[PDB]
Amino acid sequence: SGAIYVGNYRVVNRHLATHNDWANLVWEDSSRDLLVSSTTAQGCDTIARCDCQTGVYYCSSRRKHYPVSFSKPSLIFVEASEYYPARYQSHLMLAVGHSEPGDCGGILRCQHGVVGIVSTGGNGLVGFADVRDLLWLDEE
Ligand SMILES: [Zn+2]
Repeated sequence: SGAIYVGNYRVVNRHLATHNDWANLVWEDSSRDLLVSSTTAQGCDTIARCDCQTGVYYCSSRRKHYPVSFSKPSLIFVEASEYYPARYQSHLMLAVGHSEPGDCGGILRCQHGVVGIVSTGGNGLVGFADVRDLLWLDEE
């Protein structure tokens, strides 16, 4: 589990979104496994605005933050998981590392802020849903 809290936005994995998230929906995209809902309270996370390919992610299933290199956001074929069939997922970045279903929502961060959240895992790879192209999170 996990979210990003920026301004009056909450960013979560679409497959973990709550009723309150859908009841306060701003934007959602199945292909990216992302959903954004509106918040009453201001959040304090900063979204990275950059093309970094190195950062650190949180892996809840190891209680550890791991430094990783990660690929550029792309359309990646993902094997079936407990929460999606095998499919193409867009705006996804891969690293070599551990990721189980419960790790979804863990933050990937670089020097500029939050890059994205864990979304995929298996075959010794971790996949992160990028948020750096969602420039509207910074405003309004
Ligand atoms: Zn960066």
